[PDB]
Amino acid sequence: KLHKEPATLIKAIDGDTVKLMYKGQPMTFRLLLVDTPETVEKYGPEASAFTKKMVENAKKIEVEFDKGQRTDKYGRGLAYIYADGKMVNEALVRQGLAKVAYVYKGNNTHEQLLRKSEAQAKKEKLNIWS
Repeated sequence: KLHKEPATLIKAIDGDTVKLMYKGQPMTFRLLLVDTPETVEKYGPEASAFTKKMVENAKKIEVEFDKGQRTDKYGRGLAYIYADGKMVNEALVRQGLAKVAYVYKGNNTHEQLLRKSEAQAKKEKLNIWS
């Protein structure tokens, strides 16, 4: 089973990338299973503002690595980020500011949860889906 770990926000980079102090070392995390528009694509600065706002306002940030590979080729940590118990990954998708990404190297624990949310956002024609 997965487990959450504390992290401290250092700097939010964009819709799907955040910089945190993980285990005393600063590190960039790439949010698992989400594809936000590049900051400029339509809805890119909105997804960035959202991610940024969600993490800067949180009293507690926690990271959760999946069962697959924990870093990508650029050295970015691959995880689910929690801001005061709320998973940022899911929050983005539910708000229609991100598409569910293809599973990477066995990291699929929350793909169903995210798929559901995305369906709902499509249904409500939210942002990316309007």
